[PDB]
Amino acid sequence: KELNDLEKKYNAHIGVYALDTKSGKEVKFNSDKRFAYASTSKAINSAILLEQVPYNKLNKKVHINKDDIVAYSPILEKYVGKDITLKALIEASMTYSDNTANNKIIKEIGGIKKVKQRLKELGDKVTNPVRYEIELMYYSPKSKKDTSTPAAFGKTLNKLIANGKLSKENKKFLLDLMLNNKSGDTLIKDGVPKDYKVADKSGQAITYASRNDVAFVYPKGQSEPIVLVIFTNKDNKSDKPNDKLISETAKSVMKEF
Repeated sequence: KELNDLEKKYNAHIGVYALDTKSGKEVKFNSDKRFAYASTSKAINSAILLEQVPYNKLNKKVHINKDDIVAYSPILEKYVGKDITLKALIEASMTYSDNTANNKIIKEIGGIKKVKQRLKELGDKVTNPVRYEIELMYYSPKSKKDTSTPAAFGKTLNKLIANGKLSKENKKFLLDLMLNNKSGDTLIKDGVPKDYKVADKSGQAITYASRNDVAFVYPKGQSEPIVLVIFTNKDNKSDKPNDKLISETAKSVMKEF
């Protein structure tokens, strides 16, 4: 299609950044406008932890207590007073979008301060992590808190995971979680050809129909992925998103490759 046309059809704003890591070809559409990234950052936090903990050491346990629990933690809520491995923390965060798992992961890394320091090292001066879950979901068009642009997020995802310092084991581990989560089926996965493998992490903020999906797409025949970042939102605080918007956006963008 045409992205301008899909904005018109859905009455929404679209931010797209796609990079074929094989050729270096990019497709950009509103690639420098800020959007709340929400749960798509669970992918970033998980990758950052994996850079500092070898696969064989993922059995390390951390203690979970009452004070760690935040809203929507379908897995972690059963671990109050118990210990959980770092491996299961990552699985909870990526597969179930568990919010306590994500906050614990951020703490393991050293806090928001440390995540922000790592992004600067990667050269990402845009992604602005400020709050923990679930507060980071309170998006305001007038605040830069917990936002990034499709270009900056996409480049950070590429340098961290696609072309980064993760071991094979860890990289396969994270990518498997993304290939197998059912939460992204109505998104990028719904719009690309069946030929393609989509490893994604979706997100949704509480305000302005902020609905996102980021993924590593594997065309049939290519071993290097196409990093695809789709961020969308609407004009009213209480608007609900239509997942079809991202499905259609993904189909359209995939035509460029």
